[PDB]
Amino acid sequence: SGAIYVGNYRVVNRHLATHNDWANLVWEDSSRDLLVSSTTAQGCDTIARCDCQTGVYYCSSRRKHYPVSFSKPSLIFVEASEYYPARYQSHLMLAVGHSEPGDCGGILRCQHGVVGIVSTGGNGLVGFADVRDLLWLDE
Ligand SMILES: COc1ccc(Cl)cc1NS(=O)(=O)N1CCC[C@H](C(N)=O)C1
Ligand SMILES: [Zn+2]
Repeated sequence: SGAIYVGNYRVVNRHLATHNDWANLVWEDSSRDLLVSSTTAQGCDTIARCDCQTGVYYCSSRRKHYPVSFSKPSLIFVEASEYYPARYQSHLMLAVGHSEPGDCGGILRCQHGVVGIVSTGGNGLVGFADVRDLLWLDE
């Protein structure tokens, strides 16, 4: 579990979004596994605007932060699950590192700010849903 709070926005994994998230929907994209809902309180997370390929992510299944090298956002095949059928998930970045399903929502950060959130994993890999292209999160 986990979310990004920027301005009057809450960014979460679409497969973990609550009734309140859907009742205050701003934008959602199942191909990216992202959902953005509105908030009453102001958010103070800074979103990165860069093409960094190194950063640090939080892994709740180990209560640790890990440094990683990750690929640029791209279309990656993701096997069928209880939330989605087998499909290509877009804007997804992969790294070699530990992850378990409950790790989804953990933030990936570079020196410029928040890059994305954990969205996939398995077989010694971890996938992150990129958020750097969503320029409207700032305005
Ligand atoms: C051992 O499997 C995991 C390990 C770590 C992690 Cl973050 C996840 C899994 N399962 S998973 O199949 O990647 N995952 C399940 C939840 C929805 C994801 C999606 N974005 O379509 C896909
Ligand atoms: Zn950066």
